[PDB]
Parts: sequence; structure tokens; C-alpha cells
Amino acid sequence: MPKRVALGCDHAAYATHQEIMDMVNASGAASKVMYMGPSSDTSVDYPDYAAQVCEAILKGEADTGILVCGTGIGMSIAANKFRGIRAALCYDHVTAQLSRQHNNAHILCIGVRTSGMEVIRDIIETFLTTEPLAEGRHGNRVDKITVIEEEQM
Amino acid sequence: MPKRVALGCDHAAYATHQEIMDMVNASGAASKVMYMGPSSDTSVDYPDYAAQVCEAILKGEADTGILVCGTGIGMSIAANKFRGIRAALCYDHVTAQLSRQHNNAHILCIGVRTSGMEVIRDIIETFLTTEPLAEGRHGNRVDKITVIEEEQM
Amino acid sequence: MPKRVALGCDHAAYATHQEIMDMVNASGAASKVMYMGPSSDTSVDYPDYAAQVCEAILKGEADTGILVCGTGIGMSIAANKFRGIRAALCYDHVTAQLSRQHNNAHILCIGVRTSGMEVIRDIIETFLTTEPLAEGRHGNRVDKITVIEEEQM
Amino acid sequence: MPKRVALGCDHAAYATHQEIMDMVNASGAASKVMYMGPSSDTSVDYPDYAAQVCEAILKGEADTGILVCGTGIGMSIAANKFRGIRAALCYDHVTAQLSRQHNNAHILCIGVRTSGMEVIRDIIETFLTTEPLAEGRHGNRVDKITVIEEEQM
Repeated sequence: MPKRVALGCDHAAYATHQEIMDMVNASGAASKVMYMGPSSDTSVDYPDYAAQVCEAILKGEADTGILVCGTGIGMSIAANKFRGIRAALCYDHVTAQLSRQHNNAHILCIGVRTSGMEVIRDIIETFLTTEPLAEGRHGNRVDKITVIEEEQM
Repeated sequence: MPKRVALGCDHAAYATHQEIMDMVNASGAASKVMYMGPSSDTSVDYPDYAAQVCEAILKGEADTGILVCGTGIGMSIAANKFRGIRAALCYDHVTAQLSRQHNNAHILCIGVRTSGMEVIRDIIETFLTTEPLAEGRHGNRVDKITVIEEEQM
Repeated sequence: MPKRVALGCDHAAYATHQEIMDMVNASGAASKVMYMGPSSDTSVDYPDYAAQVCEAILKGEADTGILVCGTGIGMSIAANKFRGIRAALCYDHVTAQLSRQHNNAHILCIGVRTSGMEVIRDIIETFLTTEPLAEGRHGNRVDKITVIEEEQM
Repeated sequence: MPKRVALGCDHAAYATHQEIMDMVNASGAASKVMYMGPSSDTSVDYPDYAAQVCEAILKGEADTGILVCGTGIGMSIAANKFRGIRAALCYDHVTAQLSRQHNNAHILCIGVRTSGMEVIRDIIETFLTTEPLAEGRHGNRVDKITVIEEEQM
């Protein structure tokens, strides 16, 4: 089923954010794309936009998220600090596919200063169209992540 | 100053783990390397080994960690669930460098089914020898990650 | 139509060559896979094996080639020295796809010390199943490569 | 010794070409940077610009070249068709380093639709500052490439 996508970014992606939104829409796999990054040419702090996208997902306003910074890495760290969210840094087709098949990730994290736009297109299209694999071992690992999060409190 | 490194992995890296430990030692940037992945040829669950390395760092038994799974992504997610830890998935020199310069990451997460061994060598050597940049904006972002983690509780 | 694949490599891929051949066979897109790299654990020179694969293609013993060295780069250079051959270094899905769509490459060049095995699987499967795009501009560029080669003599 | 660099590209890099030239200059490793790609916003054919850069090197107007297309791959193929030129497609630090250490490449080939700009910065700086390794085995392989080229005629 197509997905409701929340897209957040910092200023690193401000120049390209509409191009990225266009990819999401053109993928066929989104029923809605919501932009929650900066709407001005200002420097901003990626954790703040990570939090916007995480909270959209947690409140059921979006099903899936994409977070864009210079490398993806800050986005990945900040998003994973939210209880109930699994955020995957992906930089190619295989990481995009396995972040869904194995890690059943809610959020795709990408870098616009590291990945070119055609690679970002493939990553997005793969992430949005890949389902978590039915073999029980990957789900069991995901459940262990949940146990860690709960224990951390 | 050379660092005390905790290396954890799942079974994806079992075949290569001693080669990876050898890289860490040969880098010149480690005063000690401790292996905390599997010591048998069994299937295991990466979150369990992520937790070992996180807890080594948090207890001051290691200064820095390296976590290895098939892609790095599961390691990144699981490690970031620990309070006080920032875990960076890196797949090249620039991500290794910026994970330290900008995100001041405690843990390097890599994939042995995605990155070849010479790329892993460069990633490791860069991660272990790069310091966090003194411009205040990156530290401020890191502090925001801490605030998120604290709020999540 | 499935393809007849000649696989060549230097000693960098000797440990993994049968795993790579297995991927080619499992792709569904090969009617035959022929190994023309080293069948011993000796150091060898990649141009010699590049030439084997190039000559297989030129004589019609294979339709397509895969060349494996530490990075792919030496293979790419050496193969491209053959008249009538276009050899593409690929390291992800998008380069594999466009090396066929745009550059209509005969030979895939990969690095086993740079690309992990699951990325190599995706590269191979994509390269073998992607056809050259019908828009005339890419073919025209390919024809210009032919003119350069002919002029060089 | 700093190098005289010829930079060529097709229209894929037209938007970013001055940013790339700026990187080359800022690297410290160039005594001159000459742009030989398109100076208009028109569609063009990458082999034509590959040839410009190859001929600059062969005539001694430049010491080294950088060629930029959407992926690098077309540039790599076309440049390698010139007698006396070795052209390396690079997408990270390790490929940049080994393209010089091992393959003693004259031309760096990069993709602006595949590699982000910070990765391109690292690639360029590494390529321009890395010398060919003195162990005889890599030079001997390079000499074999020369023999192939001569035989092809």
C-alpha cells in the first residue's frame, strides 16, 4: 500500500529539498509527502527536524519518514533516540533494501553531501517499496532492539 | 591519544573478525582492542553484541567502539538506543571523518557484506584518528541529541 | 535473453571467485558462466585476465564479461584498451544499471577489496538484466566512443 | 610537485563545475586548473570532452585530468580509448588513492549524479596528492596495459 511520508532535513538539503520531494511523489509509493524541514535559507540544527519527523510518525500523521542532512549520520543518531523509531542510514540500493527487509526501519536517513541525486532516487524508491521479510530471525532481532530501548527507559 | 577499542559483531563478521582486529591494532591509534563478538561459528543476534560494546564504553572499559553486522544498520539502531552513546554508520572516508568531526560519535558501525576490507581499513583508521571540530555549531547539535534522549527518558 | 558470461579475475578474488560464479548462476540471467581467472593460489597480473575475457567476447565465446580485481579500476583500464569493448567500473545498483542503459557496456568491472559481497550480488544481477535504453542520445555517445577508438587506430 | 589539471565534463556537471574547479584550486595540489567542458547550458556528448582533456595531457598542456559525467563511467570508457592514457573511475577515498598508487592513472573520472560534493572533494584531493608506489609489481601491470594498447594498434 502506498505510504504517507514525512520528509525532514536541515539546511544542507535546502537547495535540493523540492527535487527530493519530487522523487518521493514520482516513486508511486507515496500517498502523501509532507515537508518538515526549513522553509527559509537559514542555518538550522538537524536534531530539531529529526524530532519533527519522529513525532509525525509516532502520532500517526505519517507512516514513514525520510531525513536528510549532510551525511545522514546526525539524522540517524537523533531519530534513533526516539522511543518506537528505527532509523536507517542508507547510501545505496542494498542498504535501502535490507534496512526494510531486516531492520523494518521507519525512517530512511540519507546525506546530500555524500550521495548523488540519482543514487538518492534509487534509495528512496527501494526504501518505500520494500517490506520486512517474514523470516522470524530478523523480527526477533528487532524485538531485541525494543527490549533495549525499554530497559534504557 | 590512542584509544581503547571495543569491537563487537554478529556472525556476519565471524570469518573476518580477526582481520578487522588486526587493522585496528595496525592503525597505531589503539592502545587496546577487545573482541566482544561471537567466539564460535553460531548464528547470533546483533543487538546483543551492540549492547556489550555500549556497556563497555559506558563503564569506562573502552573509549570507543566498532560494531560490525552485515550492513552496519542494525548495529547503528541498537547502539543508539543506549543513553549516552552516539553510533555512526560509516561506509567511506568522508562519513568516517565527519562522524567524528561533527557528530563526535562513540561507535563506528560498519557492514562486512556492504564494505570491502580495504574500505573498512580506511574507515577504521579515519574514525580512530579524527577529533571533534572545535566550532561550536556541531557541539550544539550534539547537545540537542542529548536533550532528546533525556526527554525520551 | 539470458547471457553467456565470462568471469575473469586476478588473485584478489581467488578466495571468493566460486561465490561470485554462484551469484552469476543464481541470477537467472546467465545461460553459461565460464571462469577465466587463476585456478591456483598464485599472484597474477590483472591485465592478462582482462585480455582473456575481452578476447572471449570478441570471438563470440561469451556475450558479456565480469572482471574482478582489488578495486575494479585496473580491470576497467585494461579492458577498455581492447577495440570493440566498453568496460564499466560499477560499485552500486545505479552504476550497474546506467552502465547498461546509457553506456551499453560489454564488461562489468568490480572490486572485491572495495565492494562487499551483497553489493556485488546486486551489481551483477542488475548488470546482467538491464538493456540499453532506446533514446538515441546514449547510442550516439557510444558511437562517438567508437569513432575515438578507430581514430586512435 | 603541484600539478596542471585539465577539468572536462558534460552537461551533468554544468551546474557544479565552478564548485569543482574551486575544490581543485583549494586542494593546494594544483598549479593551474583549466576548464574544458561546456560554457553554456546546452546538452552535450561526454566523449567529446573526454577527448579534449586526453589531448591536453598528451600534448603536455596538462599533467593530469579530471572528467565528470553523470556517473563517471562514460568518461572512463572514452578516455581509456586514448593511447597513452589511463583513466580511473573513483567514488571514494580508497579508489582515489589506489588509482594512483597502483594504476598510476592520468585521469580521475567521477559522477556528479552518483557522488556527493563532499565525497568529490575527498576524491579530488586524494587523487592529486597520491604518488605511484615504488613496488615493481604495480608498474609491471601498468606496463602490461601498455603492451595491450600497442598490440590493439
